[PDB]
Amino acid sequence: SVLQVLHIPDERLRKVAKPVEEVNAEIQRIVDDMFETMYAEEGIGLAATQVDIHQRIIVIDVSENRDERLVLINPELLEKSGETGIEEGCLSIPEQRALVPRAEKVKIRALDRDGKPFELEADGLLAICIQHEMDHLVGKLFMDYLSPLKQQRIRQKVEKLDRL
Ligand SMILES: CCCCC[C@H](CC(=O)NO)C(=O)N[C@H](C(=O)N1CCC[C@H]1CO)C(C)C
Ligand SMILES: [Zn+2]
Repeated sequence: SVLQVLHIPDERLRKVAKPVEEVNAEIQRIVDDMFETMYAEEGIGLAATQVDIHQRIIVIDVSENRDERLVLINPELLEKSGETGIEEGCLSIPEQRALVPRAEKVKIRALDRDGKPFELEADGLLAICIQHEMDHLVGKLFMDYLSPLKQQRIRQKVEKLDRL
């Protein structure tokens, strides 16, 4: 099913997620709804928190053809290096984009859809995406990186939409 993405200033987006106990059939069902919502909203990644599900689950799919799924359950950052930044938009901040400073390279460890642990070295867009989803699980949004004035402008611009 398609799940409802929370938008600022919904306080639930600021909720820190607890680890997934064991990857079971219910966890795997949450992974599907998440992917389904991700593809529906034309997003390249998604974290459970945006859907009001407070567990450490993240789905990412960067393929043009939508057939290269990446599941990150209980992800942990092992190492990071460099700086970079692209204009990022967030489904929770409806239709806004901004350049956000991010580490250029990251090495993580996580459990896949079957609960099997795996390590991953990411660079480029994958590295930035992982960082942005992981931020979600800890109640953090890309605009938190911005100045008070920009955060203010983002908040006021979002506040003109959501209706329509
Ligand atoms: C790379 C930054 C985070 C990617 C994940 C988000 C979706 C999201 O809210 N995840 O929490 C997304 O699809 N963002 C898109 C996005 O920012 N993209 C699409 C690919 C390129 C990059 C824009 O510069 C927009 C268009 C919806
Ligand atoms: Zn987001």
